[PDB]
Amino acid sequence: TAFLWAQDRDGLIGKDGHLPWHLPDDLHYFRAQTVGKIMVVGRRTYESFPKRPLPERTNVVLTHQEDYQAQGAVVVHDVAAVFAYAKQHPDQELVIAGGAQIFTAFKDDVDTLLVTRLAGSFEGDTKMIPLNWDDFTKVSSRTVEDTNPALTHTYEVWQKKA
Ligand SMILES: NC(=O)C1=CN([C@@H]2O[C@H](COP(=O)(O)OP(=O)(O)OC[C@H]3O[C@@H](n4cnc5c(N)ncnc54)[C@H](OP(=O)(O)O)[C@@H]3O)[C@@H](O)[C@H]2O)C=CC1
Repeated sequence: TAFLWAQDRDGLIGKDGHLPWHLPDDLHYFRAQTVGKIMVVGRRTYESFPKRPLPERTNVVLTHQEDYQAQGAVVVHDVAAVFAYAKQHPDQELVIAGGAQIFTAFKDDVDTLLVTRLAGSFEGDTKMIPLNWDDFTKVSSRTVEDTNPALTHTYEVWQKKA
């Protein structure tokens, strides 16, 4: 149960759809890590995603709609439901990409955290959700910088104690 998403100084993530910043290093590493695994995505995501479903990977959709049909990915509407699936898949890992409400649900049921804090300060209508930082301990931290001062990101890891 790990979360993977991009954000700015304001903690942003998207602009009424998704990350509007061109982060090639994020995508490349994103797919390089989500290879042969399972990624959970929100409703607005599957519809507001540029790569739906993601190639060479296992996609997972999370929408309230009961009659929702997501071809190529797994469909569910409850937090407990999808959890049963993840259990049935002991050969894969859980990776949350979006949306904001999705991270919230697992926010409590989460174990690992992976965030990319950009350097530039952007403004939108979608910010990250609160998390129990105390209950989570930083596993790793790497500050990556590019030619552009705004293209500088920081990769941080977090794992719940015990
Ligand atoms: N930087 C990034 O990687 C990403 C950034 N973003 C940004 O964040 C914004 C929000 O994410 P987006 O993908 O659009 O949002 P989603 O609608 O996909 O995710 C949140 C919504 O999913 C539904 N949902 C969440 N948890 C559950 C649950 N346990 N059971 C059932 N339904 C659930 C709810 O639907 P509702 O309440 O609609 O009924 C909730 O409002 C995007 O518009 C974009 O700007 C989005 C994706 C990735």
